[PDB]
Amino acid sequence: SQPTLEEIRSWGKSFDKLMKSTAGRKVFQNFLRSEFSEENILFWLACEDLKKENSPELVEEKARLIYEDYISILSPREVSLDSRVREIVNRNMIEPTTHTFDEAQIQIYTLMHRDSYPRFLNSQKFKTLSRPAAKLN
Ligand SMILES: [Cl-]
Ligand SMILES: [Cl-]
Ligand SMILES: [Cl-]
Ligand code: NA
Repeated sequence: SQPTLEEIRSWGKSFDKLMKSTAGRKVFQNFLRSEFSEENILFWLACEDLKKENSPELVEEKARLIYEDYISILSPREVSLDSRVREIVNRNMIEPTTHTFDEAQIQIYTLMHRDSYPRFLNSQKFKTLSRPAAKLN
């Protein structure tokens, strides 16, 4: 696949536009990987996926894995959460729901929005992706 130039430039109008695009998420995730922070978007995507789950048994099964992969010391590299949010998530993990990670997910979305997103816009990758093609005639 390959996104149109219109789609690309839309990512630069708002983070929302970027995050709502299947293509925009991947390029953004590639940029985050280059920045050693791709765990931020992967955690965020895992939380969105968890929200789709209706069965409480599977909510718990998937939630335990999200905690292990992104929040616990077991994680290869955990997302950055303050102690207030960590304590809330810990308590929510006793009987997981689809909203167990809401506080952490928001904190991480705000992080990507304010820290890594401006740098993605200023990146050579985005600046090059944003260049038109020649119109031959
Ligand atoms: Cl924005
Ligand atoms: Cl903890
Ligand atoms: Cl969010
Ligand atoms: Na549910």
